[PDB]
Amino acid sequence: GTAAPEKNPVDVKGEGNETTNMVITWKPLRWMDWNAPQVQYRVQWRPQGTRGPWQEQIVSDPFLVVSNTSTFVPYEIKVQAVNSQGKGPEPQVTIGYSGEDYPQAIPELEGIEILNSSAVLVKWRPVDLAQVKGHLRGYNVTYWREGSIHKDHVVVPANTTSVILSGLRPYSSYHLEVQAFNGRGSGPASEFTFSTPEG
Ligand SMILES: *[C@@H]1O[C@H](CO)[C@@H](O[C@@H]2O[C@H](CO)[C@@H](O)[C@H](O)[C@H]2NC(C)=O)[C@H](O)[C@H]1NC(C)=O
Ligand SMILES: *[C@@H]1O[C@H](CO)[C@@H](O)[C@H](O)[C@H]1NC(C)=O
Ligand SMILES: *[C@@H]1O[C@H](CO)[C@@H](O)[C@H](O)[C@H]1NC(C)=O
Ligand SMILES: *[C@@H]1O[C@H](CO)[C@@H](O)[C@H](O)[C@H]1NC(C)=O
Ligand SMILES: *[C@@H]1O[C@H](CO)[C@@H](O)[C@H](O)[C@H]1NC(C)=O
Repeated sequence: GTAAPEKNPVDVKGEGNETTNMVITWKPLRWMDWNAPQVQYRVQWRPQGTRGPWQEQIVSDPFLVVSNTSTFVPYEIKVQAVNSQGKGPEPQVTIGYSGEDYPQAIPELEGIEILNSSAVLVKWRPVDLAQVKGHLRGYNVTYWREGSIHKDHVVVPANTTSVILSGLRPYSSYHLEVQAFNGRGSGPASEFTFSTPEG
């Protein structure tokens, strides 16, 4: 009656919570697919694209911690179900990542356009993703009035590289910071100044 497992697990994912690890997880197979009273998981992984053979470990838990990784690098991951009668299908491959670090990227100014005495348009260049040290989640635009300390800020998505700042006091000097952020946190701030005209 017993046979090899019917299917391999779904929802394979690799994500670090430290720069030196990657946690591989998956949905345990439903018992009807074990074809056996126990099932284990053959986990294979390697840094993406290396001729070196796959690292491999068999576990019964639906997760595996890969340690001693470089910071935010891609890994190829295969998870095959196995039991005493044999192995599931040849598995599909998922890309996972070791853990994120703070970005090193610092946004560069494209321009600050003065719109009115109460509004400006801030434009920056898209950061280089290789310096994000993680998945780019957005930008944070911090600004405050010096005069002419309450600090305001505007969070935009990762796809967005300008923002209008409204409700500014007229004839005032403002400081402005722009930071990229990933899942770990924000990078260093590029630091700018602008003045609103009279009103
Ligand atoms: C945008 O910048 C603000 C500060 O201008 C950041 O605010 C901090 O958020 C953390 C949560 O991760 C809090 O623990 C701190 O107390 C906050 N500090 C201040 C001074 O507000 C905020 O993290 C940034 N937003 C994003 C999405 O990175
Ligand atoms: C990271 O995830 C692993 C696996 O779940 C866990 O053992 C470890 O405690 C986690 N570390 C932190 C700092 O949350
Ligand atoms: C960390 O990874 C390196 C990768 O080159 C490997 O050679 C070594 O086994 C690991 N070192 C430690 C101290 O865990
Ligand atoms: C200032 O410019 C902003 C941004 O375009 C706009 O929403 C607002 O209506 C303008 N204010 C005035 C008084 O024209
Ligand atoms: C990126 O661009 C468009 C317009 O802002 C938006 O519909 C899309 O959802 C954005 N992405 C995210 C993750 O918000």
